[PDB]
Amino acid sequence: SVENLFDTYKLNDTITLKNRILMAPLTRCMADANLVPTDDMVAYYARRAEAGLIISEATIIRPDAQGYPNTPGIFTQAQIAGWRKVTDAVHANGGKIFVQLWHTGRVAHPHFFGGGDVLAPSAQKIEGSVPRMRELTYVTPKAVTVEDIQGLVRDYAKAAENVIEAGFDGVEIHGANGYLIDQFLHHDSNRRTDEYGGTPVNMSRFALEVVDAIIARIGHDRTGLRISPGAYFNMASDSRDRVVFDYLLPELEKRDLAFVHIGIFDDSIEFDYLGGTASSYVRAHYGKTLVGVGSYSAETASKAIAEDKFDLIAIGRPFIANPDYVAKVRNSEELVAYSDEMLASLI
Ligand SMILES: Cc1cc2nc3c(=O)[nH]c(=O)nc-3n(C[C@H](O)[C@H](O)[C@H](O)COP(=O)(O)O)c2cc1C
Ligand SMILES: CCCCCCCCCCCCCCCCCC
Ligand SMILES: O=Cc1ccc(O)cc1
Ligand SMILES: O=Cc1ccc(O)cc1
Ligand SMILES: O=Cc1ccc(O)cc1
Ligand SMILES: O=Cc1ccc(O)cc1
Ligand SMILES: O=Cc1ccc(O)cc1
Repeated sequence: SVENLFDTYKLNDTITLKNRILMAPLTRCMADANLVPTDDMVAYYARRAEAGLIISEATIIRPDAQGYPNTPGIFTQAQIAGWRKVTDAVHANGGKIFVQLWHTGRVAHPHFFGGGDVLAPSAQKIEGSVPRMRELTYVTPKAVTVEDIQGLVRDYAKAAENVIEAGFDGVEIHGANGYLIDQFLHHDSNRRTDEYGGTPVNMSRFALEVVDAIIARIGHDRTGLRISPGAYFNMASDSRDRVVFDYLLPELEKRDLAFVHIGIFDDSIEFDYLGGTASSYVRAHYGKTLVGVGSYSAETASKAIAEDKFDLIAIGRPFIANPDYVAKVRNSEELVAYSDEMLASLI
């Protein structure tokens, strides 16, 4: 029995979720050439409105954030209007939805933004080329200046302002999976020697400035944050990263966020540096609402939540394979297994 997945969950005084099931953020690369959400995307999200909360696909805050084709933005008026169609449709279906605010940092590619500079904490290139594209090899980033950083914080904040007009219920800040914010939090990517590098406090500074700037626009009850304390996605490991997160997590708790959400693909994986799984590490260092994710079945998620491992379950791939995931779980019906080939279709 997975009855607990259907518990009401009060995130805070502003938002109550009708169940504990989140749609995980899932990049689909289906926005139009102006990175405006399409009417097909409207229908796609609308049919998943039985989720307690949808986290949108990663949505770029400005042009030099783009690293994959046709990933939507939230920085132009047309993009805002396109997202308003999405959020209106989700709300009309009785759902709720947060936008996931993205900057890819060193994982951006200048093909998408007129040959401009890729930005990151340090001039540390990742290996390889953009997946599913022809020959877009990653480039050495420019190490951001403090002025670049001020502009990036400003643009995260402006993107958050824009979510009001776009009609989202809130923002998940994408601080995970090797992207810009996570790049400041890990030694592989952050080799800085200024006030944004070196020590846990300094390496956490960018993340906290972005969190605080966004709270100043939309409020703590509408702000969540995804983190990846375990390096796995465009990030080499470093044994010193754990103490960065040991500092960051209690600082985050002071902000009384809507949630922290783990970014991982299989949370059954143990990280030596974290003393175990990513979720168990965070749960041991953070005492507010936690969203688990990564290769959970409804059954294993339900058990984890019953065992106080985390509070809410995000479901990714099964929500692609099963638009009616929530109803099928509710009714104990067969679920289709995900395959990567399903990404070809937006259903
Ligand atoms: C096709 C695909 C795209 C994804 N896009 C994002 C993304 O936009 N933002 C993000 O934070 N995670 C992204 N993820 C990771 C998922 O949110 C999730 O953490 C992962 O799929 C594990 O959960 P699952 O086992 O339920 O699928 C993506 C995963 C997949 C498979
Ligand atoms: C878009 C569909 C599939 C996406 C590709 C996979 C992305 C996640 C895996 C990346 C690297 C994982 C290897 C983990 C190393 C460290 C584990 C302790
Ligand atoms: O470069 C950032 C940017 C922000 C808002 C826009 O409308 C266009 C670009
Ligand atoms: O470049 C195509 C590609 C597809 C799936 C992957 O997992 C990796 C790369
Ligand atoms: O963060 C989104 C938001 C939406 C409606 C509001 O009234 C305030 C904030
Ligand atoms: O596959 C695309 C992808 C984008 C953002 C993520 O965080 C993870 C995966
Ligand atoms: O939408 C494409 C698709 C591909 C393979 C499947 O098994 C199901 C759907």
